[PDB]
Amino acid sequence: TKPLWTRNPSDITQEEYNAFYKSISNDWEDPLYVKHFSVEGQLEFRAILFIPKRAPFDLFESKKKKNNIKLYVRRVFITDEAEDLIPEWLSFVKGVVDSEDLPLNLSREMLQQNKIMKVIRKNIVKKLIEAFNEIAEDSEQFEKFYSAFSKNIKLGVHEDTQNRAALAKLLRYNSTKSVDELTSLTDYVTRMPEHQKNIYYITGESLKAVEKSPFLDALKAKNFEVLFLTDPIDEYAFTQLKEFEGKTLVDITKDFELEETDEEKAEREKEIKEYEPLTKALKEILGDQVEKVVVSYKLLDAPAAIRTGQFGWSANMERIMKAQALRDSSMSSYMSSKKTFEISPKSPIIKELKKRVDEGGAQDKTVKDLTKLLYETALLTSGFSLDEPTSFASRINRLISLGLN
Amino acid sequence: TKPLWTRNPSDITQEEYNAFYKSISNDWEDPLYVKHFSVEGQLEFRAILFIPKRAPFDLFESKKKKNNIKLYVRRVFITDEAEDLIPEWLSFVKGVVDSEDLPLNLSREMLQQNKIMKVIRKNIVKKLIEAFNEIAEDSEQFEKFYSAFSKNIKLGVHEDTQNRAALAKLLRYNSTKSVDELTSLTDYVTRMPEHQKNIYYITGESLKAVEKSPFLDALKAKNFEVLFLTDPIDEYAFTQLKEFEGKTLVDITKDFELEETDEEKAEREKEIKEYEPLTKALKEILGDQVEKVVVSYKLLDAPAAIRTGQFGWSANMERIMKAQALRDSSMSSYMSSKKTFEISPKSPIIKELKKRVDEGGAQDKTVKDLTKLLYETALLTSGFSLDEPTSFASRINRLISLGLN
Amino acid sequence: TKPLWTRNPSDITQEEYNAFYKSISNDWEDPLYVKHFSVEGQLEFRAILFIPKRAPFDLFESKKKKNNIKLYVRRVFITDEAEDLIPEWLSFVKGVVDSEDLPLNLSREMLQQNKIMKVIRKNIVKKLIEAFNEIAEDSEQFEKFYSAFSKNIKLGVHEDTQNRAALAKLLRYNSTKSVDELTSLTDYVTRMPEHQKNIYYITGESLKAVEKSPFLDALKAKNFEVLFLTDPIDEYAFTQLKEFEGKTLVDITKDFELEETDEEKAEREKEIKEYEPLTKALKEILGDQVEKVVVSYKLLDAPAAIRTGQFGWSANMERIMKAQALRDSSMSSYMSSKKTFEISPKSPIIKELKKRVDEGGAQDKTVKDLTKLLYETALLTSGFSLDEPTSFASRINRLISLGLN
Amino acid sequence: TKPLWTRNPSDITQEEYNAFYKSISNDWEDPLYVKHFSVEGQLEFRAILFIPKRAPFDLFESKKKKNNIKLYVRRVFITDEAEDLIPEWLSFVKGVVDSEDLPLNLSREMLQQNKIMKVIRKNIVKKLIEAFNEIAEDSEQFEKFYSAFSKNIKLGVHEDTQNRAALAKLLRYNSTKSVDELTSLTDYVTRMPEHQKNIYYITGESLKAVEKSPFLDALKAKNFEVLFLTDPIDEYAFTQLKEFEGKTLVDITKDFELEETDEEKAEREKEIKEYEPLTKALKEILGDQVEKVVVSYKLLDAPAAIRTGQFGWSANMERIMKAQALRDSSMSSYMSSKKTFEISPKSPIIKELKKRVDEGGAQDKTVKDLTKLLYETALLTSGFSLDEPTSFASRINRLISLGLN
Amino acid sequence: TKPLWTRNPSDITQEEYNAFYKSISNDWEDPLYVKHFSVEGQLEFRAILFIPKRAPFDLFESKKKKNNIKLYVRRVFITDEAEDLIPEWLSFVKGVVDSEDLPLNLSREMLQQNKIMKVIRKNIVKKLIEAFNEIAEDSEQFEKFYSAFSKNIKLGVHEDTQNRAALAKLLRYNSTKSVDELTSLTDYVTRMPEHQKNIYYITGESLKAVEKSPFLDALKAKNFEVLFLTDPIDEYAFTQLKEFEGKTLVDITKDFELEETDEEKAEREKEIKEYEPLTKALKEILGDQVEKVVVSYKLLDAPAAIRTGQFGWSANMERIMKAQALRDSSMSSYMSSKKTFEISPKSPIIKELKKRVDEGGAQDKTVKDLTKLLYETALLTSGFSLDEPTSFASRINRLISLGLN
Repeated sequence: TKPLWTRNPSDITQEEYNAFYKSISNDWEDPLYVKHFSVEGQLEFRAILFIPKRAPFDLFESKKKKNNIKLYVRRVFITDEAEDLIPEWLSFVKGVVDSEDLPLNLSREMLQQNKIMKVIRKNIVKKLIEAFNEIAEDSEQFEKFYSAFSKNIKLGVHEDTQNRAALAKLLRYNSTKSVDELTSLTDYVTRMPEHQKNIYYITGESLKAVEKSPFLDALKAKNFEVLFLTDPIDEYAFTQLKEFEGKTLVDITKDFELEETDEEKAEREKEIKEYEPLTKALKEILGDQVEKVVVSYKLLDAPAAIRTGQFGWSANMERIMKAQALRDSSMSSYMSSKKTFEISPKSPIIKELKKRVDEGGAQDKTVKDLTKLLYETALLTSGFSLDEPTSFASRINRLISLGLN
Repeated sequence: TKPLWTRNPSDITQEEYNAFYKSISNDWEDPLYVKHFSVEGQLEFRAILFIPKRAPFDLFESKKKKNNIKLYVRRVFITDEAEDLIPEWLSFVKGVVDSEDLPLNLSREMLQQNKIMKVIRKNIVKKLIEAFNEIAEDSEQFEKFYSAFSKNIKLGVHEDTQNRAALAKLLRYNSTKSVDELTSLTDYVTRMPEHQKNIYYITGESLKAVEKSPFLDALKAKNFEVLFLTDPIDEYAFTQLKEFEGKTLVDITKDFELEETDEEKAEREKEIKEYEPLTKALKEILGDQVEKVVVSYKLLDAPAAIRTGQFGWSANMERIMKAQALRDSSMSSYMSSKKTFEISPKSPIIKELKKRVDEGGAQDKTVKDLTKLLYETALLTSGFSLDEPTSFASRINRLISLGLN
Repeated sequence: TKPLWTRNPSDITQEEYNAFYKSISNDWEDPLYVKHFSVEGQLEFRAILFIPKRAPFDLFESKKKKNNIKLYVRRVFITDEAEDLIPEWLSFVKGVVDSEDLPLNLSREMLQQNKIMKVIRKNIVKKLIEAFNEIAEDSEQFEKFYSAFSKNIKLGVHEDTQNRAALAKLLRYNSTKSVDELTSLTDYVTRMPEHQKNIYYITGESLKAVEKSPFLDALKAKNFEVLFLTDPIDEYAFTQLKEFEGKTLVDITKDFELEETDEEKAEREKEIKEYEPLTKALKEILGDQVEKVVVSYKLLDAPAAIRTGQFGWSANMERIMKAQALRDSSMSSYMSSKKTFEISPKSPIIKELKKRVDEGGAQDKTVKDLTKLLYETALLTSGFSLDEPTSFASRINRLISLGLN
Repeated sequence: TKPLWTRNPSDITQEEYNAFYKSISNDWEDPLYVKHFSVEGQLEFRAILFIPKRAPFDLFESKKKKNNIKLYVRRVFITDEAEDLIPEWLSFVKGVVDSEDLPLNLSREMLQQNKIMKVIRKNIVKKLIEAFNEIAEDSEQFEKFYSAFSKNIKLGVHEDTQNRAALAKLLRYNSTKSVDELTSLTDYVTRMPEHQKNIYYITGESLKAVEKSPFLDALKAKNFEVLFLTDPIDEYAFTQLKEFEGKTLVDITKDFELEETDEEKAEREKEIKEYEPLTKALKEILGDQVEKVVVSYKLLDAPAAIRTGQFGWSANMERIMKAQALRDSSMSSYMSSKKTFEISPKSPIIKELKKRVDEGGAQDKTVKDLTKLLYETALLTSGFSLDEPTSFASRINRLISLGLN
Repeated sequence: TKPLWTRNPSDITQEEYNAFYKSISNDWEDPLYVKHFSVEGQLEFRAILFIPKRAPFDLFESKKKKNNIKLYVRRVFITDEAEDLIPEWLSFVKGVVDSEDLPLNLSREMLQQNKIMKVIRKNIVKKLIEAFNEIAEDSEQFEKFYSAFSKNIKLGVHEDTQNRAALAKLLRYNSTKSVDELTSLTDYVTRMPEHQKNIYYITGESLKAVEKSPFLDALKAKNFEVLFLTDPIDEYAFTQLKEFEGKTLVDITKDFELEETDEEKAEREKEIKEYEPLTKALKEILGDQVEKVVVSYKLLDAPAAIRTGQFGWSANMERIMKAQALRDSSMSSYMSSKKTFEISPKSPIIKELKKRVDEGGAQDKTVKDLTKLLYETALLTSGFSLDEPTSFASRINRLISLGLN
């Protein structure tokens, strides 16, 4: 009679694992995948870890319990409340780990024991990634795995600094080039033309919301795929990954793409300069509400828009840090990010404002009102809340009337 | 020798209570007030309850522990985890209760015990309100009690159906007529002119936000005080109290006030009827985004506005239930309320829309666009988030050009 | 490949529910009944609740754990320690509830969430009663359901004010007219002749004890069914139900029935008045031990008896509140109850005492001793403990002593 | 600048101990007594234990927490949930123990450590009794110590087999010869005449009840002091102590005293034998309700009485085991105890029954009824509940009924 | 319907138990043995206890939870955290006990309840040993039971004073005559020759270590079996059992065996006396590091050795209590034992030291050094750590040179 985890995997039937899983898990369903391995070498252990079909609870929300993998040493049960055997992003994992080297009844002063635990843990994580990569091979199997554990995967990417890279490969999203189905980063990279330099994503409330972005039009025309990231960790993960091959970037932020077809690269400076005295003029109005006014070719068929600085929390994030101050009835402190007001010369509305400026109209109540209004609108369009009812109400009424009487 | 609480209050010094409080409380500070009483009659007990100067923790936020008043029976310590000895809205209270009648070691089947427990509690609560009424006598003393316990007071008003009425008297708020200082309901009531019928209030994010309400202008003109309630319970409480003498009402909801000068009462129907075919027309455009379009005289110098139905959670509340789904991606949906789109005939913008309708222009892209836009604006003005960037952006740009082009 | 509770009941097999139950329950046995339903409308949720064959534990006695139904929102596990999702009397219920509307991470200040909880609960209860009503259809199924959950049923009647009425229907008792088998209230109501006005029960220790009640004889003669209630909740439930069509009443309390075919109604006052000077006389002896001495026709072939006042806790309840003080070396009395000493003119023993009174023997040591003794006896007979050994011992030896020499 | 307990007691002031106590205790009051000692030798430790003025909680009742003495080793805090450092009956004790010898981080397999614990404990107990013995010196101090810790004292006697003997000394009771004031065992032993062989106690509900015992009269006449024990542990303790010099015995049980100045010793057998055919006769009636009928001279001026067998739980205990079954709608009997029905030949009532028996009246319905009734009465008198209402009611009415007509 | 444990064992199938076990245990495997019995008589209960195939956790190590046997009274679940229903040495046992006599809702003052609890437990234990005795019948079955529970068996022998004797019979060990296989005490006993008087054992680190003991040679030569006990409890158990037929004894302690050939018995005193002045001399050098120097015939072909006193913890135990202080820096000190320094006259090295002493060389630096060194070596040989590097190093280097220089 010998404990299941000491036996050889090729020599345990399913059913055995199934019952073992059941007895440890309170899951009525069989386990999605069973990873049963042994390490040898410097340190030695055996383990049977199980991947459930469905999340037994979820990280964030869903209360928060410690992992309950059965830690054994030298085949003797020690605890199922192991201190640092596995990271929070894998708390859903179930099973047994039987160490040969963990010391028993040693003062907590002896840190050799933590180090040993720390390399047992590191191994588990390796082996589990190896398992996910194996599940990935089966489309149906992975469908459920991802559907249940995406957020763990994402947190893994945020948290783990070694395995960050490999875990990325298990991420999956909708995109412009994958509307129904979910696409991989590796796939996204395949669809990249020879001259695309970066991987483009967009962050926002939901899929529905994120496609209406005015920011898309430009990349689309260029034929670049844009990924959709509608969950908050999505950002924390991405901003921490930094890159996959090319750098990964939100296009709701300070972008900078290509020779704008090298021809356009040429005539742009010619134009950008013509607009300079507008640039300065608009900034004189907006004052501090903005960091700077600029001309954008990354903006199609829309007068203006707002891009938060790169290296600073996205519009989508502000939206959340800020909806809070408007609930917490004490706070009004802001850690936020800098705003860049973009102007599209292609939009006749802009062409027109240039005209009035190139005609001494640098401080017309009319040109002031238009600017201001265009700005507030940008905030809306670019998914921001604006600045106060009054001001904005007023601005609009004064311009309906011109379109009426 | 004899336990402090058995002794006669007039015959225990301060310093004794003070050390008693300190030993039971982990408060470094002395207690704000000590209510030490004894009930006799049907049932008997003595108690000493303390009121802290500062909340030892807060309900909502601030974790959530069980009350720890030391329950004694016949001078024998039983527990400081009493089952229903005091309501959650008073969890902050501290001290000892010593019952003479509570039975020991009775099956939980014997409900007599709960009933006894229930009449001990009802009494505590009585005595405590008695205590707060006493503190109310001292301006400085109350200042701190209120400052710490206002929310308990409000939850009390929401929860307690008997003492609801009395607890109200302890509430305090800023108002139109009390800008810096807090005013009492009873006070507000004094401030009523003979013909005021109701007590006006307003729900909103903060004071700053709530004064910019366009809904104030009307009451101001009539001279009626409006109360400011910037906290969620403020509402759950008021909607539960229902009235203090007159009925209490948010003016962000379907109001109905005062004769309007009975003269105006007269010419109004004449006008309202004139507008009927506009009313229907605008509703035909808005479809289901609104419940109904109406003409308001409760709206001054502003084209349009939005009022949620009375008997439904305020705009201010939606703002909050809605901002949540926009943090939760297992969501998409909110407790909206019924929206009433209000039209001011005094605003020329409206006079004009009637003109175009009284001229077959019932389905002009121009009249459609203006309506739609006036509506979206109302949401902003009336403290709502709108419906989607796109639509809104578009509408404005066209207003700009076509009102300038 | 989708959580069991989101699937359609008609399309889940048994065996699936069975294993689901087993994984959630630690019951080695299958479930008694599985109610799997969905609510739509105002709010939305699906659930699968299970009814065990046998109480997993009992309320009262058997420790006391919080319910462990798995609360989900939007298909995401939140907790199995739900705040107020199900009432105590149903704590034995097991399974899953998946709300669509419950908000996550909202301040506890937001009471909307409790309200939503409150309606989710109310529904569960509805559906649950629904299920019992369905189990009620099967005799053998119900037998076990009742045998296990009767006390829950009873507490529910006591507790729930809405469903009280329907829950009654599920109660079941022995009665005078149902000696072996259990009868329903609805049944009892059938067996009621046209002129029976109330529903009659009796409260006492056990069945064996409760049949020997002298109080039955009068109802029997009248051919009125009496129910037997030998459990304490039985009472708390009854006294809370108040009625079923007619008022429900203990006949160990202040009754008042009929008119004795009305003939007896006539001659009674004639007789009652004859006994008046006895009445007053016996009361002069008993003093305060009694509230009043009266003549009863509700008492057959027994000299005297004792009825607690109606609107006051039954003899059976006192027996319990009082057996406690006699374990607490600290309690002196409690509530007790007002006692009414009943005299039967048909018993020769009484006829005789009248004789001695109608002969100046108002204060005979002999007449005193007989009264006192008759009284103590009534306490025994009417299921009470008496007053002190001494006094009673003495009385008997003498009424043996004079009874011979 | 060194931990208080390592310092020399003669060199710590009060005020220091007081604050130390207060920091460790949450008692607003100072300690009653502080025992601060050190052991050296085989093993070594220092301690400061405190005795409260008033029970911080009570054993039995009052929940039940583990002791929270601060266990230190080598001046390093280890825990305040010590494994077996102090016995339950002392759980109220507060302070610090600092062992020099307890091993840290040793497998639980190493029982040496428990042994060391075991002797540390045994010592504490020694020193503690030492302290009580010291409090015993001060009347007022002891008054409060006893008033608070009597039950601990009693449990200790029950529990501790070594210190049982000394702990007795600290007990205190009312007695026949000490009516107001409390007397010690050692005192009682003084008041014992040369020929008194045993120490006599009685067990019952309260003082008031226990004095009306018919069992006292015999000891009184003999001029033997009887102690009053009105608490249940009193018994468990006594029956466990067994003796103090002479054997300690309940006189509600099978006694056997003296020789009645020996004269009575002579004429008794002559009489006992005369009654033999009555003896057998009454037993033929009572059947199994009794173990045996006997003639007692330990019973004055009362016809009959009931003594439970010695070596069996007292009447007082039954009263309790039995009041339980009568709350548990499930219990049938328990242990009970063998009953001995005692007859007093000095009571004319008995003399008479002999007469009817010595006249063929061995099976008279009249003689049956008297026996039975005398018996039931004995149960009441001797502090028992009887057998069924009916039977008893009936018996009385007739023995009223024939007692007149 | 009826709870499994109420049913008759001969009438419940396997599979029922098996599923019952599984539902209560979280063991994936079936139970090793199921003991299902019922007690009647004085007290009554039924039980089903299970024996696992493998330890569900281990005592010592392996955290430490309370036993979770489901306690029922009168077929009503009370708790699975029973107060003293089973001893710690059996905490691994699982199942249900259903008492008929345990009282519910009794003050904790009523110790009757503990007593009942105590006789339920005593019975369980009986039955369980009965079960182990049964398993003992099956070689393969026992193999696994022993393998899992040996330590419980041993703690049992240590703790349980009644069943001590029987539990012994279940112990198993390797020995000199059983090298691979485990042997029983009863077996060992068979292996005794007529004249063997005791049962020999040896305590040490492991088997490997314990066979290299120089203490074996003597017994081997005589042909006596020595048992190997490589676990700490092995000792705490044996020292508590004291004997099985003959007394049991570690031969690492003060032995005393067999006639030695009664011839040798004769010439020994003659010799021992010759050595007396050496004996004293060597002790004069060693001072307090030893208790006494003696001459041994229980020592073959080795100059000297060390035996701890009998009635004191073995060398093997010191090794352990000492290795701890050498991990603990709040220490310095250990439970040493008394050491006896043994001299073999057959070793020429000794013969020589006598020569130098019988020649005034009682205090030669040379004879001092040799003694000292022989001693330190004995500590090593006899499985002890020595006294300090320095001293020892030095001694050797001087031996090298001066034995070579």
